[PDB]
Amino acid sequence: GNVARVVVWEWLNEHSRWRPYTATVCHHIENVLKEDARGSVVLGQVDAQLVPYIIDLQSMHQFRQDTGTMRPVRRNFYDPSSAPGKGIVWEWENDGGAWTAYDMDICITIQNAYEKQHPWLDLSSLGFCYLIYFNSMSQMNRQTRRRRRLRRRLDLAYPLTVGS
Ligand SMILES: Nc1ncnc2c1ncn2[C@@H]1O[C@H](COP(=O)(O)OP(=O)(O)O)[C@@H](O)[C@H]1O
Repeated sequence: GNVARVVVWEWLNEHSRWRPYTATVCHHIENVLKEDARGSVVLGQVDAQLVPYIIDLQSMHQFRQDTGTMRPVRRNFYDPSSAPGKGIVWEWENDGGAWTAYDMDICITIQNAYEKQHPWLDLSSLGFCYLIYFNSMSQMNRQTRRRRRLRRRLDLAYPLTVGS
């Protein structure tokens, strides 16, 4: 009953980047974890688009049914004052019109810049040649100058638990 933190389940992708599940999915994973620490989260029950994937809480891996391949997952934690504590989410648009949430650490940084009335934010130190402009609400590649739309939604807060 001492410290409060935000649960963010993340999965490791081909670019060695920890990608976050949505808040809807993270609440579902936690609900399964509370019941049995050796359980298996059928992501298809909460998200029909994640129907091939299974989260094996024993080995802490994302399991593919049809192929058998695995990707490491993790139950990561962030400050309750950050964006996942409330459900603030920053997403960018690809060529096809689909919106994709930033990495959780970058997403929090964007929200920190925004609320401080920072005109823009530079992710070069973070390992991203990208520049985010809040006035135009757009992202720009520092090297290629290519731009993409930016948006911020109020989705669902990520699960919040207590550290003793
Ligand atoms: N939990 C997830 N949520 C959304 N997309 C995912 C997830 N896990 C994997 N992907 C996407 O699936 C693609 C790779 O397919 P994957 O299911 O990992 O099998 P394999 O790596 O054997 O091709 C990656 O580009 C990744 O972006």
